[PDB]
Amino acid sequence: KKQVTDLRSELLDSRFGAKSISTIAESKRFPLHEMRDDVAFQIINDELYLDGNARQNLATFCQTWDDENVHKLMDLSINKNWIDKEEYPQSAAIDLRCVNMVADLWHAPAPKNGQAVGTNTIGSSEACMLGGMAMKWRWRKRMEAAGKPTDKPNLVCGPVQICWHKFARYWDVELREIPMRPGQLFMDPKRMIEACDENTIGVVPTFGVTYTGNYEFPQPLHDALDKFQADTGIDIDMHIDAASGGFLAPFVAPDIVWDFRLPRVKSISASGHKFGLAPLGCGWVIWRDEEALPQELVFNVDYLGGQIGTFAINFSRPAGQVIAQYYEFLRLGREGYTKVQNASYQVAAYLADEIAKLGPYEFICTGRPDEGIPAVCFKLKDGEDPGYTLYDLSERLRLRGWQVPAFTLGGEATDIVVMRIMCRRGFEMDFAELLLEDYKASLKYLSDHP
Amino acid sequence: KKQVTDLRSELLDSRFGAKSISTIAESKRFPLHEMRDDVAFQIINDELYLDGNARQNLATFCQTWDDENVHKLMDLSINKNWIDKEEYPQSAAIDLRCVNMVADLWHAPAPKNGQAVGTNTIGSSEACMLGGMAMKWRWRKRMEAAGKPTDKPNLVCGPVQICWHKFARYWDVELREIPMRPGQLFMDPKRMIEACDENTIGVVPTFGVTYTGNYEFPQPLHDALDKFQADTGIDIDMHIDAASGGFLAPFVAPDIVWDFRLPRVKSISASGHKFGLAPLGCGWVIWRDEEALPQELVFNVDYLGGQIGTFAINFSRPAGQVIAQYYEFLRLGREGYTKVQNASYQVAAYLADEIAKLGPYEFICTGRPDEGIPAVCFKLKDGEDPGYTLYDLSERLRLRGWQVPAFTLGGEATDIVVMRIMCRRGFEMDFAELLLEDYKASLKYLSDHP
Amino acid sequence: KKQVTDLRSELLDSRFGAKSISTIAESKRFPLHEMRDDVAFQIINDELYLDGNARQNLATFCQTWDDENVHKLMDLSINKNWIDKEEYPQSAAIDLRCVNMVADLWHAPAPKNGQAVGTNTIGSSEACMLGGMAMKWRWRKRMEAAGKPTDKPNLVCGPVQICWHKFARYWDVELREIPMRPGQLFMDPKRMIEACDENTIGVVPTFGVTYTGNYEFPQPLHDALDKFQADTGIDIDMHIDAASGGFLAPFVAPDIVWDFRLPRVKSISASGHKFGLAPLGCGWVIWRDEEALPQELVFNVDYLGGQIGTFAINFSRPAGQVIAQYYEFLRLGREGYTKVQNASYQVAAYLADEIAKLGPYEFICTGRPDEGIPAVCFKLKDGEDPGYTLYDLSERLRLRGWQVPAFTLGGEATDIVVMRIMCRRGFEMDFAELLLEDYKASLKYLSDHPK
Amino acid sequence: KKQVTDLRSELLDSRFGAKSISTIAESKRFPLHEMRDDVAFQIINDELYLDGNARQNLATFCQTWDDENVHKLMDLSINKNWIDKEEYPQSAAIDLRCVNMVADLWHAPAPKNGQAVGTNTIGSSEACMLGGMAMKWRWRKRMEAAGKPTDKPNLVCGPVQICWHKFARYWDVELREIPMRPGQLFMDPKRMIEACDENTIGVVPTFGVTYTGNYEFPQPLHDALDKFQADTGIDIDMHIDAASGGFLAPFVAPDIVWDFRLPRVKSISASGHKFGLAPLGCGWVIWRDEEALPQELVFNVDYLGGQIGTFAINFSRPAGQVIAQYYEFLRLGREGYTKVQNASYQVAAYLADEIAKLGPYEFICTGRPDEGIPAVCFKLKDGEDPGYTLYDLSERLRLRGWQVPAFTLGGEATDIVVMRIMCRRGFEMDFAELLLEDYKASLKYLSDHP
Ligand SMILES: *Cc1c(COP(=O)(O)O)cnc(C)c1O
Ligand SMILES: *Cc1c(COP(=O)(O)O)cnc(C)c1O
Ligand SMILES: *Cc1c(COP(=O)(O)O)cnc(C)c1O
Ligand SMILES: *Cc1c(COP(=O)(O)O)cnc(C)c1O
Ligand SMILES: [Br-]
Ligand SMILES: [Br-]
Ligand SMILES: [Br-]
Ligand SMILES: [Br-]
Ligand SMILES: [Br-]
Ligand SMILES: [Br-]
Ligand SMILES: [Br-]
Ligand SMILES: [Br-]
Ligand SMILES: [Br-]
Ligand SMILES: [Br-]
Ligand SMILES: [Br-]
Ligand SMILES: [Br-]
Ligand SMILES: [Br-]
Ligand SMILES: [Br-]
Ligand SMILES: [Br-]
Ligand SMILES: [Br-]
Repeated sequence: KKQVTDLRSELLDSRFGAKSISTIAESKRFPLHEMRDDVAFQIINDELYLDGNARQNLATFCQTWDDENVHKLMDLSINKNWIDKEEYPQSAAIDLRCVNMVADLWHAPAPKNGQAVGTNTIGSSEACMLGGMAMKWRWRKRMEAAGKPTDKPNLVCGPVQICWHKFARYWDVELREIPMRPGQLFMDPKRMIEACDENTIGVVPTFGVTYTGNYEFPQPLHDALDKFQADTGIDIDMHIDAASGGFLAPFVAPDIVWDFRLPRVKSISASGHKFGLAPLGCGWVIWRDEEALPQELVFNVDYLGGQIGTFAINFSRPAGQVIAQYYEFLRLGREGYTKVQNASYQVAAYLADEIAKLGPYEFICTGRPDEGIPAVCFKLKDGEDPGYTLYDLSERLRLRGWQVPAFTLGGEATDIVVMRIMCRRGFEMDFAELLLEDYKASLKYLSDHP
Repeated sequence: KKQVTDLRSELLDSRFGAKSISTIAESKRFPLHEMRDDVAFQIINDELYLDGNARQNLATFCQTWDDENVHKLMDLSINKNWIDKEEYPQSAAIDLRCVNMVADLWHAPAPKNGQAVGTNTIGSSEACMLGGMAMKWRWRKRMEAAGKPTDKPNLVCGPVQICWHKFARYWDVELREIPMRPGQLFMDPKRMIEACDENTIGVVPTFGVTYTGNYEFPQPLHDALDKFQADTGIDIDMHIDAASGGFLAPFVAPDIVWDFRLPRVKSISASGHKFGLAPLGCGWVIWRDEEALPQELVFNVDYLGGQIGTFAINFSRPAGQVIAQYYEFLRLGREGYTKVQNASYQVAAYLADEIAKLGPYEFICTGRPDEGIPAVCFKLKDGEDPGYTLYDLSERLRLRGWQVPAFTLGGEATDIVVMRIMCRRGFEMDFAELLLEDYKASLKYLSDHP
Repeated sequence: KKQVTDLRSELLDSRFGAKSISTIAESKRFPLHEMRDDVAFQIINDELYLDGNARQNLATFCQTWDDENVHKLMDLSINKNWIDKEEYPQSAAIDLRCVNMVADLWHAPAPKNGQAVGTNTIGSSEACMLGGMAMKWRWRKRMEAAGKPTDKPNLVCGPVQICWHKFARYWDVELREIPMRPGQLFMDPKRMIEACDENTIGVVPTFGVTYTGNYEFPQPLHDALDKFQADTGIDIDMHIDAASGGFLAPFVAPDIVWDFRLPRVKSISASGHKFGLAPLGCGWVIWRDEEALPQELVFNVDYLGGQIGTFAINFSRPAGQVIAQYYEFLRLGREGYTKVQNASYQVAAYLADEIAKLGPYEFICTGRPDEGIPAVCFKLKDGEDPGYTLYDLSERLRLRGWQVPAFTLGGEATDIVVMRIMCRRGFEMDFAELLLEDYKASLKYLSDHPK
Repeated sequence: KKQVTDLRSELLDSRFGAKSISTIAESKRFPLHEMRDDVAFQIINDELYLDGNARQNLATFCQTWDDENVHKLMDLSINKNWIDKEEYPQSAAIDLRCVNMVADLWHAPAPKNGQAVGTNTIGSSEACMLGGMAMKWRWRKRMEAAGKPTDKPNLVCGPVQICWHKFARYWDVELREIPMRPGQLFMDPKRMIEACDENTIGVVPTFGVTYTGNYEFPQPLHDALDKFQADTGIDIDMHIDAASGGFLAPFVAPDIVWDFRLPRVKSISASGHKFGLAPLGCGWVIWRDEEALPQELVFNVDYLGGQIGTFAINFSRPAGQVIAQYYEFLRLGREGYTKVQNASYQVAAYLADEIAKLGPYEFICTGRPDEGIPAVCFKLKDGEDPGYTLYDLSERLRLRGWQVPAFTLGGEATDIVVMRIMCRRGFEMDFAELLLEDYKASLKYLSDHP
């Protein structure tokens, strides 16, 4: 009989009075029975509060805010499968438009074909691996032609992001990473060349180093490679990892030569969901021409009576991000992006200037558009001790919900501890002022409590 | 004067009356100026109508519908980055619960420290490549131990999905694919063994073949491999590609032994956004134990005063799907999933029965839960000419917005043309009846027009 | 133990997991029990996907898009009964303001009572029948005065829309329809006169012919009728069927004299839900003065102390459309409408120009504001053969969701097959370009597959 | 120089601080310029408040409330054109399902080919005119056959609704309306017959008289017509005007024989937007068989290879209501409707009982389901005077927003003043109690102020 009583409650009982919400959520085995949808939702929604406030997350590089239209486009495309080119043809079409534009944006040679050579991706990581395989294949072919061994390929680069380490491991490539050293936290021409040989599949400059936020200018490295060929006959290509810079420089530092204007640059990759203003789940990779992308890596698909080529490690995935990306392009344009990016740099500059007045800080990065991304990276002046450590400050800030990372650099600077503040879209001046206030407040506390 | 008149219009002009919407959308170069967001949105929204109705797309296997709560959870997590374990800790937590849960659904051995060994992925593709590298590495190690060459690895499998071909290409592995042949459109024990040798990294059965919708039972293949070892001493492992079956059999055919109940199965993968009921952008891969996943492939990350391992090709990406998947698990449970899956099978069976009464057909798949996924896959009886070809029929149906594919099988059955109807969640009986009606209607037309 | 088991499911089951959605929808008898509202809704919502995409329906003349405000106004007025003038007084009031504004747009003589004479309708059809009865009654009275028989009334017109045929049938009037003939797909002065007599209740020019999209200019027909009276003493009135043109010309071709500027025009009708930008369910009909509308057809109703006359076939009905129409008027005004209408003509012109370069077509309408509505109408150049009929092409386009009709004209042109593309609000340039693309694509396929 | 200001203002000004809202709305000529959409909306929205509260409108018979789903279905179908059968096929399909269902509800002979004869309409009015022409045509044909004059047709009826008067006028038919008289406010058998002749096209009983809310039982009238034919050989048909009753009796008084169970009833009409629970803009008319509907009144249109007849005065119009009506049918069914209608009757009965205790009243309708619609209709007992008139009361109640009509009956009862309260869906008991309270309060005031 109670089954009826209990059943009436499953019905009328409120949400927090419901019996279904009186136990802890399952975490070990697949649940047995179904439950009130509202309770299940409520439970998960509430658990998520423990993630903290994304808008206050100053560690991430990825977008933490989206405009109303992107939200709608995403919900509208929650089921559009980016991979089924023939089934969702217009989405496929839009994707191609974006490839042209990004390629265009990066000064790629006008596609005489009428359609730039590139592809969308879940993020820069996939993009990089695509670019990676591209290089390994191009290299492999070249060596086989000159009848040389192709079993000891290596990749030369500076302080790259973890995904390159992953590439090297998964595709068995020796990663020759020029280490960071006091005074030079990046790959310089000299040390680069000293690492190149006939087995080098390419060099990967990082146009926007994660750890520091500074650009790794390709120009000088490009020259060095030109000379290197003149001296050894070894022709080395470049792949720019512009996850960050890719959607920054083009708008606020158009004179920095880092893209396809450089001959050795055969491919560029960037994260659309970082400064590209697209929602998480979007990356881009562009090749300078059909000759830069080995046909053996491309798998053709049926697209509108013809055949379009694909090259992606993933398969089925939402098309929402690409659609949104295209939206931001049409809605903002160069003008728009510039204004938005400036806003970020403006804030980064401000914080850098202000924070400098509150302690013995040596700034590694101060949001100068001609030097890198809208970031503020710094460490304690060597030797000097203010009473705290950057780790300490960080913690204090976390008490107000802020996530401002404090970490050690790598290579030959493992004893240098820096703090890095990222100024993404949606971290307006007024909001950043609050950060500053809590920063001053934190110092005061650390002072009164040695 | 003019600029002000123009501007006042840019301000009061209605959406369609405005000047910004009087030109074709940009598709070749990055836009120069910003424009009214409502126009930009409208343009894109409308272009998307050319994608067709996803609910009527009977070709895809991925979810084309999501409940109200998933929509909310997705919008709420539009900016949660699944990769930043330390920054969005609870999302990370929830993900782990999921793995546990999936591993449980597949009989994985009682996990160690309360946490099964697995990872979430963008889709089955990434999952499979993860499982792939796992095998190659396990094999490589083994061979090096016995001091044998590891430069000629091959993978044995039946009619796999394109991602495996991609795996083989990207990771340089010989793909030995047992071809489909009339009467046997899958990998049989005999032909499998004839393809295995000491260089075989593993066998990949496809628990839910795409082309036909039928299961490729691992049991028989497993026995064959047991014997094979007894005769050659060669121990071969399996990796089940359960993109489809993975979230079907467990609920409607629990007695089919295909998972971890089989000793040789070291890893299983499945598409969460297919029959897992998760929105696009979610896949799963589980390993039998810590010994099946080579530590060299794992990159530890900081997480809750300790180190957690991560294995993925991607990096930054939305955590929405994993959060949603967890939701569907708690809200539905075995009971729920069963009910939902049954609904699908019920429809597939209905269509298969009805369609049979309208033409000279030989069914390859008829929505039998004990044979495979909820799909209807048939062909014209060898030697019959009803007046039309399945291609013709597909096109007549598209006239009503339906997408019912007609294609040729591969291997030794390249001259066999089949039609395949997928019955996903959200293709209820009443809705399928309408397909049937249009089906009958199409036949009538094709009849009246020889 | 089973009813509770099954009940708990009714409660907890998923939408599609639910048992209620495991059967086909009822279609023969009134359902017996109630069911989960969400399921019932889901079922219907999904069936509707089979209607196709309205935005891609290039056959219809009626609005296929509405702004956010109209949507709200409609939702807000889902229960306001347009007929209960005394119960929903302000709606009634707003309605009247519209009649005044339409009458003003059409130059109707300025009313001295302050309120023009006209009424709102569900659509042009009802409007036309109201205008029809008006004429029959005016005629009937006139004849009875001159002591003549009133049992053989006829109506003269060109290629009218089906509703007129319906009028003729329902109200027993002989319909003398001047047939379309190659080179002249409309009613010309000469053939018109040859059909008029003392039994003719009136002539109905169609200011925006459906089949071709061209205007049927009243000016010349008006003159002809003036002469006709001078020679026979027979005074014939006109009723313009401006379902389309009514809300087009006034903004993009103000010089075309077709409205009340013409003396014989006693009444005009137009579809508000067509180019009037109102949501489906709105039409208008205006009379030039209180003398053009026979009081015997009017039913006065109590309205705020005084009296107000009601002339309409339908009784109860949504006031939403009227309210929305008024909104569009205030929000857009002449300026607004003009910009919107231009956008349409602009697209129609573009398509017409581009499609012409793809084959041996002879155009019947190129979207010129001075000739007709925003539409592109055409046929295959007489005696030509590119390897396909316009019907085939139509089909090829349906495969992309487009609905572009291909049909045969009537009268003496029954062997001429045309295709007609309608460019309504919400068929922006970028969107139309996609149509063009698919059009080129269709031709290519038809080419590679002669069979 | 001032313009640029007016513009900047028209851009930032709030809705009410804007200049566009400082003038009275245009009401004489078509506006010249466009204006801020928000202002235009606001203006109209606010004017509409002067309409009063529809939920409190107890004079109307039409729905004044709709469930959330109907609202969505209506918004979803704001652009579906009910007339374009070929262009919006499924809506057309749904429509037909309703026709069968209503026919089934009224006991029409089970259709011959799975489809009953009838059509949807904007409201009962159009439905009645369709039924009217039907009769005139049937009659006309009959007479022509027997070679008799067809220029003096008349229609016999009781206290019909205004639309019939309109029918008579527009289609030139003599309306013989048996007048209401004290003690008999409806058409009785005897006076009906005394009005019938060979020129009578039919008799129209009103199954739910507006003025009083009581049913006009067809049974007795039907018998009288049977006899009439036996004595004169004149066969007269009936057309029931069940605008109200049509969707009431079937559920709460199934034993009242008034529909197609009666042989002479060749057509029935009813307002779906009244007690059919459909939103305004929906009516129905059903014919007993293909022989009752003159093919000359039908016009055919191409629909799915075939064709279907369309009898309808209107043309283009929304399909939302029909779609909603179908929804209410499936969601409620007999069970549902019965529960909803009972709720209304229950309220009507309650008010009738309570109001009777407040003054010297004589009731004409007390919400009995076996006598008529859920309404309360009373007058002051003859020659009795409480100190007011039903007009005063009506007015006093209006002061609280209530619209409770007080009017005089017609015919030979023009000196009888009645008050009529309509109890539609959405006038629940608790709500009605408030009316009662204000009713008592009104009486008290009228008492203290002679
Ligand atoms: C952030 C970043 C990546 C990773 O890109 P995702 O979008 O996370 O896939 C790779 N390289 C660099 C230099 C980065 O900053
Ligand atoms: C659909 C499918 C895949 C690809 O799944 P994704 O989610 O797109 O990665 C892989 N394998 C099989 C057997 C499949 O059916
Ligand atoms: C569309 C049209 C009609 C029909 O009027 P509705 O508003 O659709 O009821 C009548 N006449 C003409 C000339 C039309 O174009
Ligand atoms: C309300 C009513 C009508 C009017 O029909 P509408 O649905 O209002 O168009 C006609 N007859 C009767 C008996 C009515 O009650
Ligand atoms: Br609560
Ligand atoms: Br609650
Ligand atoms: Br956001
Ligand atoms: Br340093
Ligand atoms: Br507009
Ligand atoms: Br707008
Ligand atoms: Br959805
Ligand atoms: Br076969
Ligand atoms: Br579900
Ligand atoms: Br649900
Ligand atoms: Br819309
Ligand atoms: Br012609
Ligand atoms: Br304000
Ligand atoms: Br405001
Ligand atoms: Br409501
Ligand atoms: Br009485």
